[PDB]
Amino acid sequence: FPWFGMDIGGTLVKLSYFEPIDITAEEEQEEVESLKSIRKYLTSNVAYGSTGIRDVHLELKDLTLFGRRGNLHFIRFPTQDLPTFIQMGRDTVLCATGGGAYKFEKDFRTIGNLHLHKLDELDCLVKGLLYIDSVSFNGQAECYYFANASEPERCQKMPFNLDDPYPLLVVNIGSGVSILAVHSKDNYKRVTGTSLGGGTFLGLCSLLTGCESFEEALEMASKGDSTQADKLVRDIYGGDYERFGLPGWAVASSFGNMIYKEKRESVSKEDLARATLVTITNNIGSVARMCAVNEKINRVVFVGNFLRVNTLSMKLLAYALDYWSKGQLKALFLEHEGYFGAVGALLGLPN
Amino acid sequence: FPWFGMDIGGTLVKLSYFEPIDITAEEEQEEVESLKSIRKYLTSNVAYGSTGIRDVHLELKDLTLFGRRGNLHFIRFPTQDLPTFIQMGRDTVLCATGGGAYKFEKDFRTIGNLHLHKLDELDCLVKGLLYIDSVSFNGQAECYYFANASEPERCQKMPFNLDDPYPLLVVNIGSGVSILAVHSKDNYKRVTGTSLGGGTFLGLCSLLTGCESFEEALEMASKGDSTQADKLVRDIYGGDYERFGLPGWAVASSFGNMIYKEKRESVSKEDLARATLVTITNNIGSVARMCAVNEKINRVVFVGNFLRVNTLSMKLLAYALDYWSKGQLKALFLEHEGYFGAVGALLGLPN
Ligand SMILES: Nc1ncnc2c1ncn2[C@@H]1O[C@H](COP(=O)(O)OP(=O)(O)O)[C@@H](O)[C@H]1O
Ligand SMILES: Nc1ncnc2c1ncn2[C@@H]1O[C@H](COP(=O)(O)OP(=O)(O)O)[C@@H](O)[C@H]1O
Ligand SMILES: CCCCCCCNC(=O)CCNC(=O)[C@H](O)C(C)(C)CO
Ligand SMILES: CCCCCCCNC(=O)CCNC(=O)[C@H](O)C(C)(C)CO
Repeated sequence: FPWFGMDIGGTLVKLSYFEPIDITAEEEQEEVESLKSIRKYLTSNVAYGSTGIRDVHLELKDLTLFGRRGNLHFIRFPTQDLPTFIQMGRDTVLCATGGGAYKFEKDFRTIGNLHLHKLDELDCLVKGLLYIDSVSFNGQAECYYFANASEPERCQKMPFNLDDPYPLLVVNIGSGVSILAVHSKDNYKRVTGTSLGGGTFLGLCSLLTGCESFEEALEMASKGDSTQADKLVRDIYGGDYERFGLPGWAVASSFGNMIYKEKRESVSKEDLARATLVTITNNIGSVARMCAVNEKINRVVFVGNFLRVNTLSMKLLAYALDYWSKGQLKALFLEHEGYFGAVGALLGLPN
Repeated sequence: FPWFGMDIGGTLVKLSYFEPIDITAEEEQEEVESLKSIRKYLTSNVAYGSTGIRDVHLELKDLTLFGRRGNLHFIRFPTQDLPTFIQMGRDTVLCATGGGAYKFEKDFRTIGNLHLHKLDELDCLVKGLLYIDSVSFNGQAECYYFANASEPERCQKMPFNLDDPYPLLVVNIGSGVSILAVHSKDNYKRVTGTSLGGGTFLGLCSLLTGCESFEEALEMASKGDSTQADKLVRDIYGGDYERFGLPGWAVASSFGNMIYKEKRESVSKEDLARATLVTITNNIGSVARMCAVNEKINRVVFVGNFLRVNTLSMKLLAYALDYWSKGQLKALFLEHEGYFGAVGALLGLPN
């Protein structure tokens, strides 16, 4: 059977698949036509059905896993569309994590000779993260930060070495947000979380702007000025609030200028998309910053698909952590985005 | 001259005025007609112009302040409308706090023989709070909580004694939010804050629903079901996420069901108003809860006008703190709402 790890989240299904590349002659016969057709379907297409996507650029090549050489592939689709995945399967051991491993268990069981092995969402995240960092992204670093994050003509994505990571704060920004303090490979706690996550960003954006996808929401946002919606400290003070170090440019009240009819009539969709992005991102950064200080952790890794192709949010997080802590905290990011749970699930297979 | 403390905030001006009631005969002559007309205007009307409001129900009677007996009055109006206040004045020592004490300083100076004494916003909050609690609300407690907050047929506003308050966490929810750890009368720090405050509630509500006032936003909210907009843990898991104690009913992603077109078409304005309220309130409660635990403080007092006539938010805060901490934390509230800074300013007069 084929090697999968599946993370069925509240918005997206993440699927990691190990394509073997060391198949001997005696192994190519012994392979059944059903297995050969799944292998070929997966590796010959980068789009599956109407909403499945293979992220070719993330592929890990010539990896050795469980004694075998192969390539590790990364595939996502909407959770919504999982019934089509299951139909395909029925028309193997599946290591499955995320909420949908439980919610859709009965649906997986419609695949006749399928054994579902449920694994914990945050266990898999941490195992996946550490594993991907340990193998590298084809020789390049999996982890990166933004050098000189507080100077935005100078700010640059640069590699960061995670070889002795502990203690690490891990902020997983998906539909919602879990924040973990990882003290060793086997010891971590969920310190806190927030329901104001990626789902809140797109949920509010769609309602405010009429955008119909994540990508369109980011595009509107890129053209927007969040200070049109937001009431700033200088709007209240006429400058800095010196005593408590709040510069005039800091947001006093997110969307707070939208209490005035005149302002609501002059604000653009793009402005509201950007304010939504800024509000959700800064809130998360503010909570992470607080957990870091309280846990005595100076490196904070943000992951999950809220940040996928989202440089606005990543740089804002890097800036916010660096500025407000005067360099004591560093925001870190990982090239494999939101796929760690799926990898972690896959790593559970020999058990 | 008349005794005022004024807190000019990002949304509302709060004005505390001390009406003397022990005026001798030799003092009633010596009083100039201008002073007599301001006194009479203030005390004979409960509405001033089109947007000024006197909160009669909050009046403290027969208070002794600075050697004099009087009644302490509480008055608010939109900051927006401050030019009309100033016109009245010019058409005295003013102790002024909040951001607008700085922003509008030049405007105050148009009142010919006015001395403006600027005081710090959070200094005045703490001084005012402690003072109002120490004098009582006409024999009744200024501070209260919700007894049995986690059982909502049993939940009841009950008086709470603040006679030895320290340490206390103070959450000031106005346009934005400041969170203070108060360790004695003179020693406190601003531990953190959030820009997702009262202004965010009404700002987003107005944009989402077409409501044109705070009160209308609460009224829509009262009729709404926030679980229509919000994606719950049970929507992801099909039940509880047991391992990390997240019951199926907890919000996984605020507004997270609004990523689906079908859902956006079936959701009501009332549902969105309630989801806005729930999202803003729980986020604040979640941050306060975290600061309390980290500061080793078990009483959290929430104040500010976000909570004015807002039992939905107060009970949700009381429930959230009690439930998620298993009784270790108590949410507290204060009868004088958002007026503490204005009182604190007034208390600065003899300096
Ligand atoms: N193609 C996409 N479709 C839907 N959401 C996306 C997409 N790309 C990025 N996102 C963002 O990613 C978030 C989901 O992240 P993910 O880590 O997969 O979490 P979950 O396990 O909750 O699905 C969404 O809330 C959204 O903000
Ligand atoms: N009559 C009102 N007009 C405007 N906002 C109100 C009113 N009543 C309650 N509010 C709420 O009170 C908040 C302002 O609280 P306040 O403590 O006066 O803060 P600030 O000093 O920022 O003005 C608003 O953001 C709103 O949520
Ligand atoms: C004092 C108020 C305290 C309120 C505490 C409840 C806040 N809510 C949360 O932490 C859930 C956030 N969401 C998540 O972690 C994730 O979406 C998962 C559900 C794990 C699925 O990926
Ligand atoms: C790592 C990200 C850290 C981000 C830190 C900035 C967050 N913003 C704030 O705390 C301001 C909230 N607002 C207020 O406190 C009040 O409205 C006042 C401006 C005092 C006027 O009453």
